[PDB]
Amino acid sequence: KNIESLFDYSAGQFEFIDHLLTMGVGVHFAALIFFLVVSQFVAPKYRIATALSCIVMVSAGLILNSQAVMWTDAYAYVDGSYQLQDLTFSNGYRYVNWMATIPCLLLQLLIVLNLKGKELFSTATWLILAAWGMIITGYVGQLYEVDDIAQLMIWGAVSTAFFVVMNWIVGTKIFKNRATMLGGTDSTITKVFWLMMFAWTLYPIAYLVPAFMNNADGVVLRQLLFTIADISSKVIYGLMITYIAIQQSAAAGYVPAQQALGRI
Ligand SMILES: *C/C=C(C)/C=C/C=C(C)/C=C/C1=C(C)CCCC1(C)C
Ligand SMILES: CCCCCCCC/C=C\CCCCCCCC(=O)O
Ligand SMILES: [Cl-]
Ligand SMILES: [Cl-]
Repeated sequence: KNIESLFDYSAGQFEFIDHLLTMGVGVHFAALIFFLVVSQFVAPKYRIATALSCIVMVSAGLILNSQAVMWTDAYAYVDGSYQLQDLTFSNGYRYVNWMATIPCLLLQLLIVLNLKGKELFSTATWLILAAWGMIITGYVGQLYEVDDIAQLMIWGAVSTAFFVVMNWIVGTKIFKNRATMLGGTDSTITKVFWLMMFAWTLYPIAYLVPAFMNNADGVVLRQLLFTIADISSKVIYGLMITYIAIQQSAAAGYVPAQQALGRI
């Protein structure tokens, strides 16, 4: 049901996608160790924001690892090209993983925005419901990326509605709570918003690839887009969230944070 299954791949195409996914694994697990060691410099009220980046690194890292092994399982070099065998490859498992990872990305944002208690719980609940609506309708949509492009488009429009409303909640909370933020991170959090708008928008672009480039090179392009998007939305994002967490920790008087920033 996925366009990947439609084509044979050149050694070049096949190896590049393998390398993309493998590099993706390496980057996320390398970052995991960074987030782990810096977590001790985060104040208690923000420390979970950095823990969530650890959780996202392993979750994303595992899905990329799974995709890479699925990729090599599904194809074998036969008569001069990589051809589909008995096992299958699908991006559908990425969608399932987003059900977990996207709530984590959203929660660590709410934490460094200094949201608490009732507002935190209510905002998280609405954000996660919006995200799940987006992910589920998008998942259904890509089931038709071969059989019914029109259906892919309509489910994609519905998904985009959830996406836009989710982003509006995000932007509203960010620009409203920006003033509460310490250590100059009121400025930093603005860049985080735009990083999110940019990186997360790469995913619906990848989703539309079967509509504007239905060939083996389109398959490569989609994995390339996912790689840019994953690294930007999880790793670079997590680094900014953790920076913001440490800076606010220091400004709030957390001594290990102050000491850590002092060494650099
Ligand atoms: C780390 C993974 C992330 C941040 C994934 C984000 C995914 C999206 C923003 C997905 C968006 C979609 C649309 C807005 C329309 C097409 C269907 C989706 C689900 C790909
Ligand atoms: C934050 C950005 C992260 C970027 C991650 C991607 C790094 C590698 C990117 C690709 C370089 C272009 C490779 C050339 C493609 C050759 C075409 C092919 O062989 O199929
Ligand atoms: Cl604290
Ligand atoms: Cl993920």
